Amino acid sequence: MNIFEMLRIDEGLRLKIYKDTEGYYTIGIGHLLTKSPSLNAAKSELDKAIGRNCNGVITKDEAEKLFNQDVDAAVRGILRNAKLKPVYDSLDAVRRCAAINMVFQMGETGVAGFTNSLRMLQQKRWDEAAVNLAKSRWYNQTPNRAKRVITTFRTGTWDAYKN
Ligand SMILES: CCCCc1cccs1
Repeated sequence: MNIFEMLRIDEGLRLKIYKDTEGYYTIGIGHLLTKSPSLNAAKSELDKAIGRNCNGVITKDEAEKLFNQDVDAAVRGILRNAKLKPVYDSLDAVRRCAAINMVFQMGETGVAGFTNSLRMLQQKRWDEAAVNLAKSRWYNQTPNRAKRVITTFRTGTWDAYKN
């Protein structure tokens, strides 16, 4: 397992515009298009992202390329962030995947309230971090996915994804 396989499991693959768990237009492997309620706005974002007139539909190759760009953007966002980078660099490779997963799902802004969780992770207080991570809108709104990510932080194994 690696970050691509992990997020492919968590996000699925859909080749036509769909709505994410928050109701926002999305495509591919969890690629957010827009928070606007306008499907036309989402279609414009899609065409800009792919470089052709897509009519709301992409190929698997295009979905996988967007996904690679999105994973890389999450990593670079962590590495450019003075609060996230030191914690990320303190983690082992499996837990770094859990970190990328959260930033992919919520962005840097969405993880801003996780200050106490970040401290517990940097301190390697895994059980305490797991308890703290679950006290979140994130966990309450997407509990099965959050449980998998939290188990990855708690154990440093892929057990939640193999199971
Ligand atoms: C709990 C904060 C979101 C995930 C992480 C980013 C960097 C280290 S952990």
